[PDB]
Amino acid sequence: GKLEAIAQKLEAIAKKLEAIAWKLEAIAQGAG
Amino acid sequence: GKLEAIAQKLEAIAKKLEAIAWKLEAIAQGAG
Amino acid sequence: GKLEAIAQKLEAIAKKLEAIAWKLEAIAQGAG
Amino acid sequence: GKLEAIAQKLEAIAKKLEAIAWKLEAIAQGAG
Repeated sequence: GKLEAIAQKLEAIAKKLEAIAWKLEAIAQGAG
Repeated sequence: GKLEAIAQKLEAIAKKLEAIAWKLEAIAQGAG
Repeated sequence: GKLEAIAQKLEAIAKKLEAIAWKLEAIAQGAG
Repeated sequence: GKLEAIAQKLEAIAKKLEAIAWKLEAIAQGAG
């Protein structure tokens, strides 16, 4: 049924979290 | 400060979500 | 800077995960 | 089967994200 569709939404959310992680690391690292 | 540490926790959470996604796909796919 | 904005995106993601949790529970519970 | 258990793990993850959101807001707000 919907389980595979739900899984793909979770993967998309995981990618958003990774992007936010990298955003935070960049805020920490500044101009270097 | 703590931003890089927070980022790593978010990456760990992202990996948990990916694992759950694959778990759900496996429930859907059964014995094949 | 952007930290409060990032926080609100994380809260929005948390709400998406809660919605998915309830969706999965509903798939499990069927017509009752 | 496992769907309700998976849902509870997703809810726990959502709560971790909310905690991180509030942590980031606190970093932004400082001593006030």
